[PDB]
Order: sequence, then structure tokens, then C-alpha cells
Amino acid sequence: VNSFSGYLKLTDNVYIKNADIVEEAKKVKPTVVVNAANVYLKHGGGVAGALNKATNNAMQVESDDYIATNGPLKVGGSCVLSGHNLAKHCLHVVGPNVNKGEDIQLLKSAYENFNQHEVLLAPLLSAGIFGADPIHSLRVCVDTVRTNVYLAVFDKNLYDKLVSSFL
Ligand SMILES: CC(C)OCCn1c(=S)[nH]c(=O)c2[nH]ccc21
Repeated sequence: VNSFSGYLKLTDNVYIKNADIVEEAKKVKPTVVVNAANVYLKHGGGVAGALNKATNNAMQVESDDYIATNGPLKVGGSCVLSGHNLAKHCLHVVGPNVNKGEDIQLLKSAYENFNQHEVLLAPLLSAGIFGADPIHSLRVCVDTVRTNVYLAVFDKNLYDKLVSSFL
């Protein structure tokens, strides 16, 4: 048993809820929250800007030191950093950004990072401002992630679109 509440069960291991990922992290304090990161860990908008804002910019300060030491992530890659006040850890995962022209086939590689963690609170990757189709992102998630994933999909309209169409 875990602390996640109000989720619809899609599969053996994938759950979904109409909830903002920041408010969910603050309530649950999960072991792992996933950030929808870019390769530079520049948290400006979407999930990254909201999580960083909720950490009072401590996520960005930590991320800038990570990049200064290690250089940029790969598209499809990840790193584990602090979860600050939101979670034990933040798994920063880079899905392909369609609005920058990246290979959508890299979305499966992105989701494979989740399999290194037994339980995660996560957005969809590559949807919203990243330019891909969220229905596709949910299908790749279900067909790639084997660990237990709780998908916090921001508002009613995106929640309603994903559930009704789910195969
Ligand atoms: C940044 C990209 C991946 O956004 C996807 C949509 N998204 C989702 S799925 N859950 C949230 O909680 C959330 N907050 C802001 C955006 C957002």
C-alpha cells in the first residue's frame, strides 16, 4: 500500500489522476517526482518552471551546479537530483521536444528511465508545450514503464481526453 489517492487504474502498474503535479507532490511527498526537463536543466515553464517555482528556485540553483560539472543531458536521458520540499528525489527526464524538431522515437528511451525507480509521481513526457500528442505519450508510457507510475495530468480537459480514448 502507498499514499496516492483518487487515481484511476489504467493497467497493472500505471495510474492516472486529474491533479497538478506540484500540489500532488506537496501532499504525498513521494520518493520520486519526475520533472519534464530539458538538456540544460533550465526550468522555465510547464512542469519544470512550476516545480522550480515551488522550490523557491532551489531546484534551478542545484541544476546549474549539476550542468557546470557534468554538461548537458541527452535527449531521452535523465539525472537524479534532490526533490527539495516536494519529494525525496527529483528524476529530471528529457523527452523529445517536437517544437525543437527532436525524434519522437526518443520518447520510449525517456520513459525507460522510470524503470530504475520502484514508484514515481510523473507528468506525461513530450506532451503540452513539448509539442507531441499526449495520447501517444500515455501509450508509450504504458508500453514502456514496468514500475509503478502515478501520472498527475494537470487539469480536467487533459484528464478527460486521455481516459475516454485509452485502449
Ligand atoms: C511540461 C509538459 C510535459 O507538460 C505536460 C502537461 N502537464 C502534465 S501532464 N501534468 C502537470 O502537472 C503539468 N503542469 C504543467 C504542465 C503539466
